[PDB]
Amino acid sequence: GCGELVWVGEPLTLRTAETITGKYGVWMRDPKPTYPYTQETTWRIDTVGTDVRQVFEYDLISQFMQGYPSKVHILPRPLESTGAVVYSGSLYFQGAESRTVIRYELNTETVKAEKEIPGAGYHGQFPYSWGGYTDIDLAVDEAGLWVIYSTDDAKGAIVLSKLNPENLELEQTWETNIRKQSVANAFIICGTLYTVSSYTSADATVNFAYDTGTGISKTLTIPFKNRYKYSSMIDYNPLEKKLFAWDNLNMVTYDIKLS
Ligand SMILES: [Ca+2]
Ligand code: NA
Repeated sequence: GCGELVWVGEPLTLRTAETITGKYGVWMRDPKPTYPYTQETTWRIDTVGTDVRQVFEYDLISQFMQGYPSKVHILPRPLESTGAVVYSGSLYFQGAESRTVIRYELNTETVKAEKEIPGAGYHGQFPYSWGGYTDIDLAVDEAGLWVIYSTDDAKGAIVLSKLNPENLELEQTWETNIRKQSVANAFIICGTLYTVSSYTSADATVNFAYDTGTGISKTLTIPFKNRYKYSSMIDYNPLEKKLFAWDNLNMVTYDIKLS
């Protein structure tokens, strides 16, 4: 059910943060939901601040849009930036001021694993073009769990590693030829890395693709809008086959078309 990205639609705002604390952040659903969660369970993390620990959890989409949280997790570890994902019942996030990825089982609220991403730059070393301590960007696609980062050895270019979702061991690593700080964000669809770059605060384009299957790179032009002029997060959800983004207090989704 895969294919290559050929179109990104216009943003649909699902919810707007109540306070300036939610100016940027990350919101997520589980592409492989596990009991007691479902494909509707939605997690939200406002990442404005210096000690981010609160994760808001909504059982229903209707609730995410108009109601209150079902549960609020207080993370044991401090969370960094907006690269986190939820996958198979666990929140995967980066420890504040570290290159450590943490697996946090949501239903038991237990940390199942913590692992340094070998050689990965962190806390401002290899951020996306706009900064934001976005050095490390987790991703989920049709094949499982990934991490997007860079190293001194890769010369600041985007590196991507397939991760073991249980213990976070790196299974395979790819080195691209695109400077990570040259793009505003990135995501993976069907084993292909796509990067997004911004001409302005409101105008963006999917501008580059790297196929992990062939190691073949390619330049693209797939325009789309940052309606609210400050996009801090853009991820792909392989279940819904849509892009989830956070844009200036607004949690939005994008329709896409695959070949
Ligand atoms: Ca991303
Ligand atoms: Na991410």
